[PDB]
Amino acid sequence: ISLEDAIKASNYEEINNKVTDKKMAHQALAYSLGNKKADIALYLLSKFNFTKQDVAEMEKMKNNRYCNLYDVEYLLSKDGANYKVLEYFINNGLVDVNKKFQKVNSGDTMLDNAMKSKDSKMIDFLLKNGAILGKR
Repeated sequence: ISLEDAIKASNYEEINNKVTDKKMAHQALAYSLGNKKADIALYLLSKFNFTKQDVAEMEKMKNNRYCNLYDVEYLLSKDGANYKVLEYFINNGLVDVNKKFQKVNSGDTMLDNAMKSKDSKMIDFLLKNGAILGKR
């Protein structure tokens, strides 16, 4: 099965066979965010030590449609199903809360996504961590 198929199926034996280093964990985390598999995302974050450098590398990934179309910060914040992953990334300092999107909705921030979705818990979490809206 493909890596994305294993993630969609929560097939941990196949995920653990396939994801042996951080380069593959980048792909796996992007597919987990794109498919709203927060369980698998947090599993990967418990197995590999993600850093700011890893986020930078995810922004340049080959052949991953989610990181091709979207900023990592957009993936973290567009769907409330990924809130615990957003929490991890902000609490561990892996992303700038006010990064301006470059690949989609250029100039927006994570708080723009949270406000649009009217996700009260995400809005409050972001505001508590200094979030502002994108400028123009």
